[PDB]
This record gives sequence, C-alpha cells and structure tokens, in this order.
Amino acid sequence: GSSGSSGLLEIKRKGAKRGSQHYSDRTCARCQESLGRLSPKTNTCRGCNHLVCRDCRIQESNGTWRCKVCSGPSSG
Ligand SMILES: [Zn+2]
Ligand SMILES: [Zn+2]
Repeated sequence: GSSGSSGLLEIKRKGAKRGSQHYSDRTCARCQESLGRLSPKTNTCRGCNHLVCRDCRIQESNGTWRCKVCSGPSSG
C-alpha cells in the first residue's frame, strides 16, 4: 500500500484596514516626476490620456499636445 497528499496557500494583502486616506498620487508617466505643484487634470496626454509633465510632452496644433512616446517616434 501507499498514499500521499499536499497543498497550501499564501495570503498577502496591503495589511492596513479598509481606510487609506489619499491613496492616490500624481507622477509623470515617462519620468515619474513629482507633479505636485503642476496640474495633472490639464497635464493629461490627449493621446494616451496619461499623466505627464510639461517636459515629456510636445506642443502641437489645434492647441493639442502629446507625450514624447506619442508625439515622438513610434514605440513597441
Ligand atoms: Zn501619450
Ligand atoms: Zn515627465
């Protein structure tokens, strides 16, 4: 005769109870800089609707602008 069994799980979550005040940050999407002073609402790339600074974007016509990755060359 013979037999054998096994099995186990590992749970790991944030830890802190359900209550995270200000659990959101605003950092560039190309340089991940501190966009604190800057405005993320307006600093949104119309291309990929992402968050970038006034340094990782390019000025375009029709008062539009896109991120280097967008306005710049193609990227896989
Ligand atoms: Zn973009
Ligand atoms: Zn940037």
